[PDB]
Amino acid sequence: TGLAEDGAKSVYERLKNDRAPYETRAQNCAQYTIPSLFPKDSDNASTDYQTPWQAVGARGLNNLASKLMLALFPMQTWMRLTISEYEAKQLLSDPDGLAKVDEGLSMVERIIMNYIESNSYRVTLFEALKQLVVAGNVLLYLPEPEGSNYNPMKLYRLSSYVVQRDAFGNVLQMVTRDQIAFGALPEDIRKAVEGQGGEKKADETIDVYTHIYLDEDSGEYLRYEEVEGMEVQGSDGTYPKEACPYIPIRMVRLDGESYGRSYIEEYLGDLRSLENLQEAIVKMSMISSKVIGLVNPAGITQPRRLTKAQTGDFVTGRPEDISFLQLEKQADFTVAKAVSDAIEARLSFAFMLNSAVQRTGERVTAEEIRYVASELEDTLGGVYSILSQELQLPLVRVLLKQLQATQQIPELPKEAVEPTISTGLEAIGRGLDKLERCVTAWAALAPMRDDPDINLAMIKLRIANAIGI
Amino acid sequence: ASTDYQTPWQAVGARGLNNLASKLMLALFPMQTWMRLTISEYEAKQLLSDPDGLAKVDEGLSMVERIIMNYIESNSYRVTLFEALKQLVVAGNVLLYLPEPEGSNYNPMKLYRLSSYVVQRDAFGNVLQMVTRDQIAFGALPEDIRKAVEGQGGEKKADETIDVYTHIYLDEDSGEYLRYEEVEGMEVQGSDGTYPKEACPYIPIRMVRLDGESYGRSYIEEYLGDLRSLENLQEAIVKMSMISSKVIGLVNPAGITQPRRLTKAQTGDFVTGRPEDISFLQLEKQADFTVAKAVSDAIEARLSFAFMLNSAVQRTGERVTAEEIRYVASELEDTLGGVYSILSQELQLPLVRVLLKQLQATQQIPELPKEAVEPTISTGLEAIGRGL
Amino acid sequence: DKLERCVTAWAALAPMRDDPDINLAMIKLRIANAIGI
Amino acid sequence: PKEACPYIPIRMVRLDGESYGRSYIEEYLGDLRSLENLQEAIVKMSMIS
Repeated sequence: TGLAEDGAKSVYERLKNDRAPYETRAQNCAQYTIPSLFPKDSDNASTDYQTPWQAVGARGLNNLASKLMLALFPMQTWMRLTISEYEAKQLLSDPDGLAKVDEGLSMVERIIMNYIESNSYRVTLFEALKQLVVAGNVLLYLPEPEGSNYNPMKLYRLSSYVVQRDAFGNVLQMVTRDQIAFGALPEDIRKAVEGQGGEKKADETIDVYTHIYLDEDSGEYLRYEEVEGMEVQGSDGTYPKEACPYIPIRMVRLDGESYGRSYIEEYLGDLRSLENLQEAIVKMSMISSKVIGLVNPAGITQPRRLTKAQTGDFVTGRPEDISFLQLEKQADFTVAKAVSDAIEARLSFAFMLNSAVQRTGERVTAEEIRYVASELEDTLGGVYSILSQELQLPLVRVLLKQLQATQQIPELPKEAVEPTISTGLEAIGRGLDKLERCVTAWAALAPMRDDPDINLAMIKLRIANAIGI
Repeated sequence: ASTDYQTPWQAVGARGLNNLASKLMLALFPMQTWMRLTISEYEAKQLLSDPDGLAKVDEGLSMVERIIMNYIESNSYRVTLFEALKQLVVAGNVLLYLPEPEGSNYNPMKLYRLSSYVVQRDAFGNVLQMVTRDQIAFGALPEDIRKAVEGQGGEKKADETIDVYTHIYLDEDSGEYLRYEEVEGMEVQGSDGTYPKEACPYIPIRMVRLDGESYGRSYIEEYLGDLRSLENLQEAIVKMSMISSKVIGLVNPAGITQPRRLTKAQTGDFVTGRPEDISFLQLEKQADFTVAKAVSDAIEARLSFAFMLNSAVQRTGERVTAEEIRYVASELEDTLGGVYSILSQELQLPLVRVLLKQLQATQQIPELPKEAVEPTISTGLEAIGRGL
Repeated sequence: DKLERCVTAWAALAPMRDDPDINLAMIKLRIANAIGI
Repeated sequence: PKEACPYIPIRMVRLDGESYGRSYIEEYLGDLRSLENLQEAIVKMSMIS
């Protein structure tokens, strides 16, 4: 039936081999930065996950994830909706349309955020964010609200799914490979496994494959989940192109690449060098630690007598004879240390660790949000923009498709019932700045109100025009 | 996907390029405002104390000001133009196309990199003809062009690469352009239309123009030679140090060491030997190391001064918005190059130019009078802020 | 926090209440809208 | 009820396909062990003196 083709498993393995290289570079990145975050396919519990010899990678990766999370999903607000595309008709002094908007959208603003708290999307998206900054891609799915019970977004790591794109980048088809134990499987898919046969112990691994793909007739997607080769009725449905329930997100896009590349990947080469050099200093020092008593046979020491002495006992011997193997590498040690420190500085400047200006006087909330913003863009990369387009705006996009539907639509009019989401700095805060500027300008207008030889009406009009009103 | 993309041995290039893109973006598309329109060419007639024409202007243009910016937010032109800006500062050219508004659904500007299109100019620089080479997968292709591929034949899997070529070119009779998109050798009815010369829907932008050059040159290109040197020198220090790291036990045979006994000892065991015999191959390059480090640091300072990284005065007390915008402006011009002006003429003013052709049409034209219904856009510092 | 921000904004509104050539109702509405209410 | 389980098993750092947790210090165990070794040598070296 079209590009459903062989079935969910086979298309999964096909695209899987093509995805393999991104997976491998995600793996190496992991070993260099932080081992336990992205594991080896074969390994289960037994794996060692040796900490890398250097810790700059781990500390910086973690700090970068934090800063990105704080600047991207701040506590106070994270989005704005403004009335659009009918502006020329009513934005011109109808205070009601704007007031209903202030009300309807404020309802929307608060609710969406409130729903967010409950479902703990903060923690879930933070972990997905760290996963994406260490590796190529992350896929997050928002399931139906299900009333009071929370439905947390689930991050599926790059190793467990697949996405295909064209040279442009459109979402052609994606296949997830989640494994859910027999018992945990929903009663419905459980019924599906049961009909094929297989009454099972709670333990059996049942694999669910979601195969969202493109329709050759309609510009829609056609989801369906299956166990093995047999399709099961997982609510086959036509989700709109603009909002896709699953959200594949790439760290740094490229032309003609159906996947993402981690940001740390760009700095992997310097990082690896640090590891090597550091390894040598740690190792070099340990060799020095061994104390290997060196004696000159020609001499009269005869170490037996020396070992025998209890403290403060005068055995025969000579000072010159007993000596200790030291390590003479001193120039080497200095060169290594200096080069390593410079490399550490570089890695650090990029990782927004050791930037050295904003740290003084840290105080969360407030408006720390504005400053930490640009600096992230300045040196991490403009990556804030890339993620912002991909995560912040879409995450809201799907929430709006669902939340508005399950609750009540306010009295807000019909031109904004399909509102246009805006995120980022334009959306950070709400504007009060223009107002405080203008009333400070008016406060500087203390001297005279019966000010002769001047026009009161117009000067106050000009002060008003200085800031948008 | 397979490509290694090795990080260059030096990171000054990456850090500075990124910071330069940021500063250029912040100064060029600030949050508070990015353009001004002032009534012009009828001024002698009414600018002389008619408070209404000015008031309608304050109103009509303020509507315009806010709307254009608002539409901009939605379509995420901030992120898209930021990436196009970085692409242009690293390379020769960038081409951005604003498609029809399509109502509520956003239509983001798409940057096409220098490798995927072509623009021809004369010695003067006029836009003669341009051809894009975008590849869109069969299924993703719009139903219309999809119909076009279907009629030639070729019912296809969603996968097939279908190539779309937009060939905007100059007319030998009219001073207009005649767009048409095609798949392979067969023209398809991609809305053949006559877009006005003043506003071209696609916008080819050059970083640093030159006489008789139909393309652009990246700004970093001017500093490529110093940059390459840094790479070479730095490579040597990184490599030199690693050679030092290897510990290669050197023993004097004439001596009585016989390393077997030394390796054997558990900690704190007195094996026979002499201190002099065991020694370690060090690296004696010290003068060399100092010369390299100093020259590299000076080169780093140069690259930095140009890249507006390590300028050292404005960093203290950073606070976004406010009027940081005025100062960061001149300094960009001062040392990056006057490039702010060049981009400003090319991107900021035209980006608005096409938005005005479209936005004013899809919405409502305010009560603003007919002498400003075709307003004259102004950008840059003259346009930064409003005047207070 | 929002409340203290808003009353500080209102305290900065000391100069004139019979402030001519301006709209009292709406400016106070905008200051109110600056912080969620 | 499934939503509230009277007992609460808690994992420090979860992983895919792992029915247990890994301590956070575990991630830094390797550097830590090295410190132990080097420090041991200084304490011991001094006592010999």
